[PDB]
Amino acid sequence: LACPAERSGHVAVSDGRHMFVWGGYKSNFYLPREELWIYNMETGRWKKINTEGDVPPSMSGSCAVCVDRVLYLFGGHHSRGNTNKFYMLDSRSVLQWERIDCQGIPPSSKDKLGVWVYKNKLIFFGGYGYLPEDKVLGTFEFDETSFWNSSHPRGWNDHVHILDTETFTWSQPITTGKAPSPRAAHACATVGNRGFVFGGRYRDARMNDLHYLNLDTWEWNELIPQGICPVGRSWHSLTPVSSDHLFLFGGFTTDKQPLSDAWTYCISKNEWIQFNHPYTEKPRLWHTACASDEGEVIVFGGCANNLLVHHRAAHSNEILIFSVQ
Ligand SMILES: COCCOc1cccc2ccc(-c3nc(CC(=O)NCC(=O)O)cs3)cc12
Repeated sequence: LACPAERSGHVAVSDGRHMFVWGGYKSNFYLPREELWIYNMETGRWKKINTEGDVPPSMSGSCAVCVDRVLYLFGGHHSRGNTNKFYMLDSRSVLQWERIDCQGIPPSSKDKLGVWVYKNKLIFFGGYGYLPEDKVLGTFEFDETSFWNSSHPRGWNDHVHILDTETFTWSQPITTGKAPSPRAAHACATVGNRGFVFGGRYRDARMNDLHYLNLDTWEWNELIPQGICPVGRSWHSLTPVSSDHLFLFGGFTTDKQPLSDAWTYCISKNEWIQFNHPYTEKPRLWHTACASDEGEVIVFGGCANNLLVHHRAAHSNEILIFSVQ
């Protein structure tokens, strides 16, 4: 019974039955780049396989999706900085990574972003990284804390970029409405043609605002739920669990509190409902969450305390199972 090492900042994507886990870092360096960990949501068993081909660099903060058991990976932070390279791994059939020579203007090199999937489009939003190579659609805001501790300052963007998998070509939609502020470590979830985004870090706040981009018309909408809302946070997970509900777990507050609360957002009612679960002593940030075909949300990895104090950080290899349906 092999078991993967603890990590935060990894990626995890799922087909509803199997959950693929790649990358991340820990304390006590990056997790090995060639490994792909497969967790069976039914048997609860892990399996490690080695990948070949254009293996991506070891990274934290990468953004990944699974569409029809093809894995796509964008962005991240490796030993020499952020990237905007795009990879594909076909898991349908030893697995081979392919780095894609994309057409069009790619996003700026960045990590800690999110993605929506809608038909042939991968739609990426926000994140943290270098100044863009062009005045492209959207805004970018420097993080002044990066001016004095590195050789290349970095900041937050509110960019929306489309990767069209019919041609592997980058574009940007002309949107209407008020886009969210630039941010990183937000969480994105897709239901129907609505690409939701909750929270994230921007300047001196970790936020609790909720927006959605209509992925057909490209109109931004801010959602203002009535009643109690979850505390503002970054590094939380947000997962669709039905055509009407999003599941929220964990994260990190403005004043640096690890979180163990869970909520469901009822889309039809525009209302948050706090979710009762047995992991109140297991806060997690920079974990991943994947929904199963069996009505559960599978959380893996992440950190139980303030990961910014790297020498004390408590990175986890635990699986937390939330029974949402
Ligand atoms: C040496 O520095 C102190 C130790 O830093 C660190 C140690 C270990 C892991 C780290 C991961 C990320 C970051 C940073 N991310 C940002 C941009 C952002 O939006 N983050 C989300 C948020 O802040 O909620 C600015 S720094 C720092 C880390």
